[PDB]
Amino acid sequence: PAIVCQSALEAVSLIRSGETLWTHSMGATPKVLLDALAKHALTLDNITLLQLHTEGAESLSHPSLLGHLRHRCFFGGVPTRPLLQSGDADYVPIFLSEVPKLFRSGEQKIDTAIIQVSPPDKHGMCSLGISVEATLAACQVAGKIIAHINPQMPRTHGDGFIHIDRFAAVYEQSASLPIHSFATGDAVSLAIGQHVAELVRDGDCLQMGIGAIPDAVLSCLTGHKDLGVHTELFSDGILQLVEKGVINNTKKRFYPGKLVTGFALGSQKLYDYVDDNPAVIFMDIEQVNDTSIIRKNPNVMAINSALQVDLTGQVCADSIGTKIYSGVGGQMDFIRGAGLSEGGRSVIALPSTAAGGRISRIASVLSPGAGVVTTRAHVHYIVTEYGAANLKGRSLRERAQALINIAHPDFREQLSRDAFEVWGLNL
Amino acid sequence: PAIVCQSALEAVSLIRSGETLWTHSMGATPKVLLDALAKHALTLDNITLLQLHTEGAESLSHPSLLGHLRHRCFFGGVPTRPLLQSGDADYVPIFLSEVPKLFRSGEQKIDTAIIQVSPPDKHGMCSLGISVEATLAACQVAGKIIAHINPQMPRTHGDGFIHIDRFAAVYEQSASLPIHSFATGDAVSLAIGQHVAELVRDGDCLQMGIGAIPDAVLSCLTGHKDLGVHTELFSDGILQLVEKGVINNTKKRFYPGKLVTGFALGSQKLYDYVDDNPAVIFMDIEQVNDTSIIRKNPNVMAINSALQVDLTGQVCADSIGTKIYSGVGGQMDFIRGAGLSEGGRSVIALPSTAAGGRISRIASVLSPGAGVVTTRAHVHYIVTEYGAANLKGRSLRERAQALINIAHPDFREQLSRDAFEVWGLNL
Ligand SMILES: *SCCNC(=O)CCNC(=O)[C@H](O)C(C)(C)COP(=O)(O)OP(=O)(O)OC[C@H]1O[C@@H](n2cnc3c(N)ncnc32)[C@H](O)[C@@H]1OP(=O)(O)O
Ligand SMILES: *SCCNC(=O)CCNC(=O)[C@H](O)C(C)(C)COP(=O)(O)OP(=O)(O)OC[C@H]1O[C@@H](n2cnc3c(N)ncnc32)[C@H](O)[C@@H]1OP(=O)(O)O
Repeated sequence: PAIVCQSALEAVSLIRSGETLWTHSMGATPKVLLDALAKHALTLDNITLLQLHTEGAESLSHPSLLGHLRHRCFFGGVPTRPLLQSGDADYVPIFLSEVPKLFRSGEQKIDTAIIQVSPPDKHGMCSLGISVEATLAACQVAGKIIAHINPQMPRTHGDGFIHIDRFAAVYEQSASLPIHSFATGDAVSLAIGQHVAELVRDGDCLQMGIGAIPDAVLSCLTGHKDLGVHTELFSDGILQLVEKGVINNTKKRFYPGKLVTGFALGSQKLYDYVDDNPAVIFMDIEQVNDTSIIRKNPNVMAINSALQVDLTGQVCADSIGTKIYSGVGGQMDFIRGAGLSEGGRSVIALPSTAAGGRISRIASVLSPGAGVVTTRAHVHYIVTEYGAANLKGRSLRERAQALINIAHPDFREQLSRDAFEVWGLNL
Repeated sequence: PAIVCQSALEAVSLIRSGETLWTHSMGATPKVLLDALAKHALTLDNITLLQLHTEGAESLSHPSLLGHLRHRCFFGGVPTRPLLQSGDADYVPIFLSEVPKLFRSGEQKIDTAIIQVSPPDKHGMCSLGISVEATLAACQVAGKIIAHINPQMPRTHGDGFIHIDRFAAVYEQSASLPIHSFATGDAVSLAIGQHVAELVRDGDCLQMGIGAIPDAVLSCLTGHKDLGVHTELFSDGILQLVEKGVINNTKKRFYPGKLVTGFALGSQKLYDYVDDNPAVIFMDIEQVNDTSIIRKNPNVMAINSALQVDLTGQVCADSIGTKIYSGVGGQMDFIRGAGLSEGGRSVIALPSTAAGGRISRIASVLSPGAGVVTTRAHVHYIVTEYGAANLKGRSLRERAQALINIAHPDFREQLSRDAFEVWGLNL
């Protein structure tokens, strides 16, 4: 009983004022529909849009939407950062795995979910494609669903399936999926990649993010074997190790033989690989990012990044001071699960500096109001282009000492000073 | 094959220089043995003593031990704070549940464990008594064990049992157990107790700490029923609700009908109640403080405290700035498990002020270097003598607004100002 709209605007029309909306996130962001909402919303007001990291939705961040629509972010992105920092949008800190629960528990109502799916099959089944994340949970509690049928959306295996009769409206058109290739090789990335690579043992169950660092790391694993994959997301980097036989998920205990993630992002080759591939399972973040599940696999290797780290090991990765940059996500859950896993190891990899090399990512103390995503007690390894530091079980003076050893040499002196002047530690 | 020493000094004598020692913590701190070590250690050197919160061991913090023994704290206490702040002792941040793993994984070696147990029974079995915590794990990997047999130590049920042949030395004498009655009723405590009490539903599975706040809360639960108990520790407060029938552990799924904790601390009546009591189970912190286990019980109610909270919800509870006050402990694991539990709720209860009322516990931003124990994403409820604030799913401006509403009115104006000047939020 879904209405087959002839235009995106016709589909978005059902949205009424004051409604709380949810949008498919990541590579699945319904750009086609969100652009139509960029106009339709002009006639509405009090529209709240819940979301995670979004791609190609900068049309909804145009000043003309101020007063009609407001973004409510569980994770910031390129089109929302300026709005968050300018106080025009709202940032709600929350573990990614907790998002599905917030919806299902009814704590956060959702009037309508905007999503992008693959065309319905003989059974009328569609797929959430490259992004299952928390949209599946949103579609469960959503008052109504507005779907955009895109023949380009791959039919991913796992929990991304949903029946077309659960849709109030439907608009079909082939559109491009954001390939996202903003990454780029670098001298520092290679260095960090090499260091991390030495911590990776054969049969390890990987978990990583996107970027130069992750890629550099993956490029140094072409010699390992029987590696597994249980991550929040994956890109082309992984695809290459799979075709090399390096990855086979043979040593995992939870869904062995198959790759598991909450979503994917990368080139068309990747989307082609995950498309209707029995070996790739896109699972609901409430599970994939559940420490209780992650710990089930032995030798988990969790590799994440950060924005700022203090001489004590407190990790900040969702913001720079009081200005929100991204979000909590799920690096913490993976870092803990990694510690609970048999022989598991975690690693926080980041460049020793930033802003061109004038700012040290390893500061003596976190900037006033810095959002702590991962705490002292959580941290295991921290790597930089200058080496690795193991803080597990190490005291404050031991941690500070090891950290300043991987910090850029242009800041060693300062860091060492504040080690005693600020923390009162004598190395 | 244990050696029956005739004096505490004779037992401690086996300890040799350069050894890494572990001591029973909390109410089980082997004062009798530790006082003998206060002297014997004078002839040794390079002695490291790993520990948690200790009681009555201030003799080991005497300047005369500097150079011979050094404290390595996983959690600070009264006799160690001055040493930590003065850089004479070491503080190792770590989740309490992770301590057993650090020992078992062999990451942290232990040459000898000093412990206090109940006399051996017909089967030669002794009990770790009121403190199981991580000592059980320490006794597992310890090179040798030096036990103090105390007829006053209650024979607790659970995992505190150990055979006397696992001891290298043994000294027996009846000694007093620290009753710990430092708590004291207050106007603010009562207020906070009342507010928290309203969040507690019947059949809730409680988890709390010691102090005026917890007691005030317990005194307001004399009207509830079918309450359960799965906590890090408990005191006289709980004992009173048990004899009132209010607590019966009938609604728990993990060890129903029985009280569960890692340790106990309170008057002789309490130690008398737990003594050989089938209904009270002292379990290993690796389990009791395991979020994977805590979440198994529905309607978990986790009530903890804090030292400083920022307008965003970041919780600091192990220190004041860069000076370590206590430790990470296990409030985070309980707060998360509480969120994962069906209908579970957590609450961070603390006085709106401190230092006589000149310092606001709710600061616009955490003090430079403040140890974050519980993060933004973790927090659910925060209560003060002025009410409660729900941050779950709330944005930064919503959180700041709610927080300043329970902050002492003498700081509302300042807090509200920095809400825009520091965080750039407009309420
Ligand atoms: S499902 C997976 C989602 N994520 C998680 O679960 C955990 C959260 N992680 C993240 O958001 C990203 O992994 C972080 C920690 C941001 C690292 O990612 P990026 O690699 O994409 O970001 P950059 O390091 O390249 O930084 C972007 C800009 O900000 C500046 N900058 C970095 N660090 C600092 C510090 N400490 N102080 C001031 N500025 C800092 C850089 O200049 C950088 O510049 P651009 O021009 O924007 O590229
Ligand atoms: S196994 C369970 C143990 N705990 C955990 O797992 C979690 C960690 N928490 C704790 O150890 C305690 O719950 C904390 C958070 C310390 C609160 O406990 P206390 O109630 O015992 O401590 P007080 O609140 O009474 O504080 C002690 C002294 O320090 C001053 N003070 C408190 N807060 C501040 C701030 N924000 N700024 C400056 N000073 C502050 C008080 O004046 C207080 O005075 P005393 O005379 O020492 O009592």
